Amino acid sequence: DIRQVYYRDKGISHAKAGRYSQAVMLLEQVYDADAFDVDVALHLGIAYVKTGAVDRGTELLERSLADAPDNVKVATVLGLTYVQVQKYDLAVPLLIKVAEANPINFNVRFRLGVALKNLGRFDEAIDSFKIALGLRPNEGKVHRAIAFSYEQMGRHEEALPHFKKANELDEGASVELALVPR
Repeated sequence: DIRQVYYRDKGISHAKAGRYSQAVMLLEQVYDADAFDVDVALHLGIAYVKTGAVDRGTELLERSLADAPDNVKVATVLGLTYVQVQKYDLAVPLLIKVAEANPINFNVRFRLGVALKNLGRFDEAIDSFKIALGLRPNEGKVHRAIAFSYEQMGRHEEALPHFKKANELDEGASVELALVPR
């Protein structure tokens, strides 16, 4: 058992550090679809995704979510991976739940917004981006993405201040802060 237990621990340790090739090498040796180990599948799944074995990765992740429906971390990376591969309709349901479940995860909220915007759900997108900007008011990329969503609905007045903020955030440092106490 001991060489197998070493490989599990070392493989997980590798997945956690970004040593994905090695994480695959070790954890393939110990993975078993027949007797589920959710730690092994999550980390091997991530590892497969990051080495370009995306279909095999997502499979492990889908199987892991099915088996532990409550695992926020599995849901998260599955959701985000589908956004990455432009499977937006799959991402959206996953990310909707994660965001409600982890309401300070800004990245999730932003990506949800991006997926919703790609699908042309301009209104829902705008809703998610506002929550996002409540979390991080000075993220230029949300201001830009929400301005584009508004613009597509013809809501130009609403877009404009966001277009301007995004541009000013690019240039850097906002001059008016010079007169705002901390």
